[PDB]
Amino acid sequence: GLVPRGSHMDRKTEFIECTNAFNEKPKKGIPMLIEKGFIASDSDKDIAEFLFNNNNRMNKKTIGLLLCHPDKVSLLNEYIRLFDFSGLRVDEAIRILLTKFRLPGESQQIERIIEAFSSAYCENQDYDPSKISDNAEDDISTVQPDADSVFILSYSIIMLNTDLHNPQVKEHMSFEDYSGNLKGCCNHKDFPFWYLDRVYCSIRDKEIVMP
Repeated sequence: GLVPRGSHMDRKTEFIECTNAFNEKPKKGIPMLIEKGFIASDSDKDIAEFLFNNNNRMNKKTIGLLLCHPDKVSLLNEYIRLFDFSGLRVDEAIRILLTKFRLPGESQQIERIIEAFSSAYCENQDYDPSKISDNAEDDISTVQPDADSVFILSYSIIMLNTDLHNPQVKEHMSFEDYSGNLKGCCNHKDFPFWYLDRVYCSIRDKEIVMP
């Protein structure tokens, strides 16, 4: 009578009730989503897949806080994999990452997220060591930072994004300073000029944002 439904009113209503419970308390929301059949089971794989696919339907801040919880490393690791970071520079991968959830604010929380991201990022690449070069401009397969190196670069990228787009900054960080501070950070050696240059110019020309 009231709604055609096929506008799927009943499904939407329970989804809204379930997601509200999740945004409030994942500890309560997840089991409700499972009970209602929106999540297949209580496995990290099923929960991770649901979170990953419904990033624009639930509170991204809550999602981020759930993922960075010390005892949720298993979930975080299942979740981080769903991403395809293959053939992308670290900054391009970060942009993709931050479209699914919002980074938490505390030190140890950010660290847990970036650690998972860095390991996943490296796992997604085909690091053929014979290809390593400091001058194969624009050839992504020739720069192979290990997890610790990606972790450091990731922090530098978030840092740079803030500096270059902060109107309060008198003199935005120059490429020389951005790259200089990164010396010895690519497997204890330097990142190739072109890699940091493309990173720097990309961040400069398009702020990483939202969620």
